[PDB]
Amino acid sequence: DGWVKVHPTPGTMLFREILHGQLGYTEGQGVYNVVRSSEATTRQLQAAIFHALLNATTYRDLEADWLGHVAARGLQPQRLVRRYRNAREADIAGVAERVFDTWRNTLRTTLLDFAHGLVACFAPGGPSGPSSFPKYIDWLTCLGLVPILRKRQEGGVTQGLRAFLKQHPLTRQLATVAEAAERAGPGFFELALAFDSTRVADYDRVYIYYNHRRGDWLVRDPISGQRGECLVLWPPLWTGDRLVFDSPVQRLFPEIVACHSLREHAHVCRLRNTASVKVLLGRKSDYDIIDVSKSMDDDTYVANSFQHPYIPSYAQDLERLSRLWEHELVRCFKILCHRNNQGQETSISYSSGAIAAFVAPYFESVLRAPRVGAPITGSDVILGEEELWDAVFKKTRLQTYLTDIAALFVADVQHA
Amino acid sequence: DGWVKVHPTPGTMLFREILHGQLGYTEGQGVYNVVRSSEATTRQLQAAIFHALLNATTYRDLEADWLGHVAARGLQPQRLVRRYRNAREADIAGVAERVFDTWRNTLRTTLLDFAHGLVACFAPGGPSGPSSFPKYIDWLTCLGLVPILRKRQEGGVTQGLRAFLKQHPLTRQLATVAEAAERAGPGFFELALAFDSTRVADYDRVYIYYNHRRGDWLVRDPISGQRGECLVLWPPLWTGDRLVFDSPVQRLFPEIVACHSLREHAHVCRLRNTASVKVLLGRKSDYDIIDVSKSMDDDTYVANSFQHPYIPSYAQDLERLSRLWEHELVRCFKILCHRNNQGQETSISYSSGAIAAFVAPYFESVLRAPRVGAPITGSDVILGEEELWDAVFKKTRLQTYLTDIAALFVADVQHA
Repeated sequence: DGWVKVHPTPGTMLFREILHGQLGYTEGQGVYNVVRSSEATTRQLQAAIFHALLNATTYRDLEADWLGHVAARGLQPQRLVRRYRNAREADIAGVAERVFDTWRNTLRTTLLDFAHGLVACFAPGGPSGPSSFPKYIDWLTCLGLVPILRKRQEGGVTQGLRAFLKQHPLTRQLATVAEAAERAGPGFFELALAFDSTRVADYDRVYIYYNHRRGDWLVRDPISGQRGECLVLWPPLWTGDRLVFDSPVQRLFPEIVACHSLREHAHVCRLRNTASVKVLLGRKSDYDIIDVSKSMDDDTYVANSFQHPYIPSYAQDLERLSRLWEHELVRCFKILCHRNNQGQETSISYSSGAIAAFVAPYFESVLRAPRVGAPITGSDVILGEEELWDAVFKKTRLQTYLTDIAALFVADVQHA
Repeated sequence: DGWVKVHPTPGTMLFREILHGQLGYTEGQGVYNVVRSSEATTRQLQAAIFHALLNATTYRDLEADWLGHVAARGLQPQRLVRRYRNAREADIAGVAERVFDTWRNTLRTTLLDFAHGLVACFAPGGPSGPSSFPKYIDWLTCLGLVPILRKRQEGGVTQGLRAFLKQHPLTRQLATVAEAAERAGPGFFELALAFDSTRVADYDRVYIYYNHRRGDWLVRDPISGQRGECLVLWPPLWTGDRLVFDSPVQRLFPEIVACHSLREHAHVCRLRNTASVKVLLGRKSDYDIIDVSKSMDDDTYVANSFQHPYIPSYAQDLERLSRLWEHELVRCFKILCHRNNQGQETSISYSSGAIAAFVAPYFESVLRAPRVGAPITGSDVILGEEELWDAVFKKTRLQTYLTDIAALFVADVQHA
């Protein structure tokens, strides 16, 4: 009653089998490997965790901890000045500055270690299993749809968070860490639940139905009978006894099939030329291959015979198709390429627009995660863990608090 | 009963034999040699060991040992100042600074020697035996699966640690090293047990079964009957009576098969042309090769005969396939190429993304190591042993402690 079949149709299977090179392969198609990588989402997770943890810091407890360290060394301004007993302000100021710098560096190292401890919990979940990103990307590449399944339940990631958090020594050892961690904890739990609940259907189990008369989707997993939900990102076009998607594979499809057919014909012609001598027989009027045509003739004579061993040439088409694949993917997925003075393709990366367009819908719709803050710039995908942590640290609240406390402490020591 | 046989089928054996050049070889495939090397894993392990050992250092015992050395020389500030009795503050400060610098250099060399001694215990097991990395990598390259077998037992690496550590003189000689080593000891024992426990199955002995309806794996070693556990990194696709993997060899498979068949045909055509002169006989009405067609003639006359000595050419196909192999391997494993002003391939290395993508899952799932800290940057693969130790030493706790001690000692000795 107005329903049609979309996904389990043979053409849909042929699209993915094209994605594995089941007819032809080219240098251009190899670029797709970069598009599927999970690097951007892991960078985004790291950035979000760093923001959440570092933003929770506070001034009062940090000042209390610094003053407590000074008390532990017993090096407050009065005692130090009374001990040194000289008017060389530069030396005393430098001593205080170096003490504070040592404390600053150790605090930074502690916070970095804890933040890395948090990150490890989520990283394995993202690329494989529930919410696997590469499956999402190849779903988009093949069809533009992305079936999804949802159930609320505690699972691996929540257990990992619970195991890691509840007994971490840093929480006991520092009040700053204790407060920041207890504040950011609930958000981490909700993000873990978000990673836990959702799954992206498998390309070889799910069923998808479409009813043109309304324009709504029914998606089901036959094995468990579990109804799902469909996310459409590039909507299709219905033209009667048809459904035409607008995915990159659909645009490229009519070309690669023609190229493959040309290659197969050229292969068939080559086998024909194996025999070097060919002989043609005829009927009387009343490494070698024989063409016996005498059985067709009757009251008929042979008048002419032509030979022309044609062999189609197809390298030009393969070159054209390789460059077509490369340009299509690069422009469709907003990839950015880096190059040397003349040397090409030093590296391949995700542009800022690419991450905004693809990673953002992933987190927001597919996972329904609570918050990710401001997205990272396209340049930060190239950085490492240390560089990203340093970048997040440098331009946020904790640095300003530390600098203010340092300036105040130096002024107080030299004024006391 | 819903089960399937996956690996021991002839297809996977054909893939593995493709790796050993059993049908053709090319310049591009030689790039694969870099992908198997164990440099990244060894560098990561060295960095992890250095972090574990060096991080345990504490300031209080540094102060204790420094004062112990000062007392051993008898060079206390008061005594030295009383010895010189002159107001050239710069000279005395320089003397004290040089003494402290000598102590720092000796301590650094001692710690480096101990750290190198500790690292050696693990290195031989990494490339061969349990947890062998190259077998992991070529498992991934062929299929995307990595069958793994486990059984907890103490073995070679734990015995090596126990033999190396328990009689080292540095423990007696220095309290700092003694406490740092004993504190880091349990982590090293855990890591060594992890090294000893796991094995990666051999490509020519294991069995792998797949059940599409469930979506779960069963792997078993037939010799010992020992059941295993299967890790999947790039999941395959089931098309009803066929399993299609998504490993690089699967994508490249049809192309190289076609090229090999072309080469075989070109070889066959070459032999045919060896005879320069050819003769063609016929039946009358009423270094040399002879074509006897007399038998088939019957009330028949010969009409025409054509010769066309064709010889297929395959050089362009080999060039294309070489470049295809090179690009596929470079882009799939995220390898990085260094180049001169115009010259190419000064050296080939592992990119940071490649390390994160391949080395990290190895340690996490395959080896289940406790902790490795933040992963090393791609540049640190190029560094040597000395350079890596120096780099990790520079930006960590011990350097800050030493610098603060130096500043305090200089100020106190000049002010005394």
